[PDB]
Amino acid sequence: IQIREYKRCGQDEERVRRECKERGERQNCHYVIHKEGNCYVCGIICW
Ligand SMILES: [Zn+2]
Ligand SMILES: [Zn+2]
Repeated sequence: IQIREYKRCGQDEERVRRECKERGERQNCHYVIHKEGNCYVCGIICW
């Protein structure tokens, strides 16, 4: 099992969330989005 994190700050929430979902989809893995204020961590989990 693997997890990679990608952080983005200063960007629009909907667009950052969409980037993450599509990242997970392209990789055929799973995503989560963890929000702290204006910063977002995209976690991509692959088995
Ligand atoms: Zn899976
Ligand atoms: Zn969270």
